[PDB]
Amino acid sequence: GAMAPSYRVKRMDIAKNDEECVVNAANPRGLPGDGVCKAVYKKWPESFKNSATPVGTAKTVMCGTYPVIHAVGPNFSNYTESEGDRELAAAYREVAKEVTRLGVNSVAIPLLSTGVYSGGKDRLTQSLNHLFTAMDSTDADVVIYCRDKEWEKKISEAIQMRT
Ligand SMILES: [Cl-]
Ligand SMILES: [Cl-]
Ligand SMILES: [Cl-]
Repeated sequence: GAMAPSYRVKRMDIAKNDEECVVNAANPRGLPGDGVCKAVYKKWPESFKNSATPVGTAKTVMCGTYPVIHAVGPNFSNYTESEGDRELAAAYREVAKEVTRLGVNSVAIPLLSTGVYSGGKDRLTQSLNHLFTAMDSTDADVVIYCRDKEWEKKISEAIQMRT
């Protein structure tokens, strides 16, 4: 575990993370995809061998010894708000299990279902609160990666508000 487990947020490409493993905002079919998923495919393409996994689940594949945790959030274009909310919470619970199993001291994580899978809605708070629900009982240092300047400020505020 980390000596004083923390949450942090950085505004940069999660492919450049400084953590012991990465969570991919994966599609169910293990395809290169778009956004975070394409950056992850360019950086760790070896991790997409047999990475396909259903919605609401996480599947880890090693790139050398570097673990890539493929977490499949729901696409809110296809799911009802209710069912999508349940699957988005479940994906993060499976990320917490994998992070624990791997014995890492740190993890780089994007906000699942907030980009192309958002169904055109702002899901920062929804996705971040499910991240916290899952990760709060883990002792890894969590570093959240985002690309938007206003999202960085809002994520930072939410982290600092609970300290
Ligand atoms: Cl960058
Ligand atoms: Cl997304
Ligand atoms: Cl963002």
